Amino acid sequence: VIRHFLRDDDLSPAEQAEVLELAAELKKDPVSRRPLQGPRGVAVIFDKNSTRTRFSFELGIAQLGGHAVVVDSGSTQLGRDETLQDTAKVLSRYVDAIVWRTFGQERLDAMASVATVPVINALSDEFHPCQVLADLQTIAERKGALRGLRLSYFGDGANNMAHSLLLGGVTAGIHVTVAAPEGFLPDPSVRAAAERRAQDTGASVTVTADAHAAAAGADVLVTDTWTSMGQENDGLDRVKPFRPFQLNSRLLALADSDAIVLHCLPAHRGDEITDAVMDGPASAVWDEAENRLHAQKALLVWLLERS
Amino acid sequence: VIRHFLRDDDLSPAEQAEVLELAAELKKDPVSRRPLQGPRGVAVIFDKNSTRTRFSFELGIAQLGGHAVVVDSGSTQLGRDETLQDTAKVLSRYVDAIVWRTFGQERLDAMASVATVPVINALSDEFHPCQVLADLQTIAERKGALRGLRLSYFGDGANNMAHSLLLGGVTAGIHVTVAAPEGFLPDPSVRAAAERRAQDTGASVTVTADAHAAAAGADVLVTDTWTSMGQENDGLDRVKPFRPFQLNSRLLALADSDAIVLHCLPAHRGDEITDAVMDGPASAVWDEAENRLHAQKALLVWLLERS
Amino acid sequence: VIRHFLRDDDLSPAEQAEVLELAAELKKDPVSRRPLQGPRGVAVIFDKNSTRTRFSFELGIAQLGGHAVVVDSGSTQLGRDETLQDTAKVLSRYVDAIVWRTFGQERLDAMASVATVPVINALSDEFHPCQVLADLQTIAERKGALRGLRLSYFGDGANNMAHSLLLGGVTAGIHVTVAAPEGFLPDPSVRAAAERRAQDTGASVTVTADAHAAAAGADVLVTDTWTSMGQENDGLDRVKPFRPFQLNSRLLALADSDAIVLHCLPAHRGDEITDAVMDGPASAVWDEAENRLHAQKALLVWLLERS
Ligand SMILES: CCC[C@H](N)C(=O)O
Ligand SMILES: CCC[C@H](N)C(=O)O
Ligand SMILES: CCC[C@H](N)C(=O)O
Repeated sequence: VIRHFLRDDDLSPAEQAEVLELAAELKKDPVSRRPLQGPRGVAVIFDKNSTRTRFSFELGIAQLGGHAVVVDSGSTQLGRDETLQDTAKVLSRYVDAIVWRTFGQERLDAMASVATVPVINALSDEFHPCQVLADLQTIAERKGALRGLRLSYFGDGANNMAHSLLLGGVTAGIHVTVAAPEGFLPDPSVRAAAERRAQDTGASVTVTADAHAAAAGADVLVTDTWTSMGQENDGLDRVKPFRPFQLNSRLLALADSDAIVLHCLPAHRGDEITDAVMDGPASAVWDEAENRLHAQKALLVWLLERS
Repeated sequence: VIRHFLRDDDLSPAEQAEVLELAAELKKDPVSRRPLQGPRGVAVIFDKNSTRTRFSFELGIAQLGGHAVVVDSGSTQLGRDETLQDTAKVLSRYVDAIVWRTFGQERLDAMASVATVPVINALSDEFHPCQVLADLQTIAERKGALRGLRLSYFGDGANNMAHSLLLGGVTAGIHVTVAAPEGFLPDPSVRAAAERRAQDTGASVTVTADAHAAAAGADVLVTDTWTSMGQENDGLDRVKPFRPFQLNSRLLALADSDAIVLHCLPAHRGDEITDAVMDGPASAVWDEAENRLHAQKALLVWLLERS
Repeated sequence: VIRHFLRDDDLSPAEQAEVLELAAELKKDPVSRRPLQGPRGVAVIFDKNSTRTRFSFELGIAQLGGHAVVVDSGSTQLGRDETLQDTAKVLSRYVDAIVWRTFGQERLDAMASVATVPVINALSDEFHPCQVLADLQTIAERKGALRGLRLSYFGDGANNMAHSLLLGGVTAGIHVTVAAPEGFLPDPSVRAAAERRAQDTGASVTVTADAHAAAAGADVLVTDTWTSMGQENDGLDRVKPFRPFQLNSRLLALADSDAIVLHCLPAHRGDEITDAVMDGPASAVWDEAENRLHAQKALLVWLLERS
């Protein structure tokens, strides 16, 4: 019955494609779709920091005719231990969708399990699915057909972006490669889900510790922070392992000539990515960030007309 | 000139009836009254946690045509000791009403003493009058006439809910009973005010330490947390005295067969209310929370046309 | 191309009069200009506490038909060290202007250097130009023309208000005097720029340690806090030096008989300004606060049609 979006494969390949096509339509006509007219509300809850997600969601919602109630969960009664399920049943009386940036996926599942409106993952510890929709809209407007392109991700292969690039990348027909060192590879379960979905789309999943091989011939190079939110006090050395995986000019010179570079941001310039690459001719980082707005609006128009 | 809503008896019986009738009408047509179109502003200021108050005011104001400016007081100049009177005088220059969730009642009185727009209590240590209007709206849509109903509240009978249920209840013509251990009875001057208001409406006020007597034949049964915001560090055991006052199936079984159960939320499941009661057939808990939206809109409309 | 408002002299004198003429028209017809209709977004970012700037900007954007995204910067990725240039380039994809209350002026220069939308100083350690636009509107509406009035500022002559009164005063043709102890004097390059602007408008700049001589004959007396945000820990006694500079009944008695008193707020009553003055017949303080709303809206309309 009600459609949620907690992870990238919650959209079938055909569904993802309808979303991305609508994304491109909304980018060209931003304020003419008003499913939340009223204004109907949408909850937008943050447990972690945000710039791109906060702005793109709040504005998108307003552009759909609705009203984002944007909160830090700590100042809600979640900070005083109201259960996630009571919260979600309450929010279901006020809003038409619940967008949440959180820690463990289990938290999203708890709310999704009783909510009577779409729950949307605005970033968890294990996935960042709205980002990869914006990533894919950006690749599509630059390259055309998504099916059969090669995309390589570099760095922490166990974080939310690695995971979502895998699931959303194969959902789109894309051969995805994760280049990561050995403490830091995708979760087996996510890798299994990606392989499962790739079978239906013609895609493939490669996981390697050879950055040079991952880069070579690639159509899209992607990276992300070596230390994500939640990982600060994990005690690991998060510099030494990742140095070989830095997205720099040696690396990019191995890719296909028309290759593009993505980074979800915020970037720690000099670490995972260098200035010359980020501010170079291949970077699509600013268009990528912008698409957060157009992609999430499409997602929401699509989820709402199905719920 | 100027009507504030700082505690429940700030409305007369006839006025409360006007507000509740309008609450009913706005539930039916939520966007048909737009007295704040423009948008005009309303200030919504939080010194404490919230989910239901935050969402229902922010959205209810937007559906009245207006725009809520929602802030934690700690990031305003209130956090650098600007006085409450200066703050109120300045806010009366931007917004058409000031909604404030705070501690001592005296702080609301300080703002209401100089403000030139309605000040509205969105919870204080002593009263929670917007909650009780939602309660009454939910009672009325389930049972019809309010006059003559029998309501009992259980638990911490010294808290804002107990005071507000006593005052809003008897204003509605409802026989109110507060059932609580000896060390947590209503403030006697609140209780006296309630007895005075009861003489006008045919209501009554009862304070009891016997839960079973309070449940017997009750039409509505209400409870709330046993540790309110601001009580966390009073050092008292706030489980043991309250156990006999728990709202569970055996207590509920004593009530009228058509009795309903209310809880303002957030609930501590297994303490003041059991899963079995809260999720049972008698529970009006979620309609109650929805009715915050409607009741506060009605309240806003009424106050604005009188100020 | 694109006009920023980082400091008062960013407007030439003809441009400032355009903005203030607009302010007065918008005070009379507040929803008559909708350039942000859509809604288009505007970033409103806080590094420091705020009441007046928060409410005036948020509501004023809404009244121009747009949507303000209001954030404390600690919650954004600025809190996790994303560079200002990256933040600005990203915001430029989402919003139509960036309003920022911050610390060093160089942070605003950093953003404005790469931003493709107008950056607007909602207060920095150096300037507070939007406040002075509201100050000028409130003088104009009480005294008529601005050219050739006498304005005196008292207290910390090196703070952001001293600098804006200097630059925005002379730009309006106002003879500006700063009365401050000798260790608290306007930054030399701000005084120079003010002297240079005064030559084009026929105004003048005076700086003195003599509070009595500064009050004698003044049309406008202005003060501000002795310890601004950010100065709490400089090690200075910030009471003893400024006592001779207190805006009290004695000093007001020296002014022109039709003099007005202004104070940006928040006020530490009993320090820089007394109750008798603040609350007496010369005080234009509440109207001054309200005019933040009208003056910022005009500035936004004006900047947007030129960017
Ligand atoms: C947009 C932030 C993504 C990053 N992997 C994190 O969780 O911090
Ligand atoms: C709505 C919360 C009510 C509770 N008595 C409290 O003040 O915390
Ligand atoms: C509006 C505040 C003005 C003061 N100079 C400060 O910087 O704190």
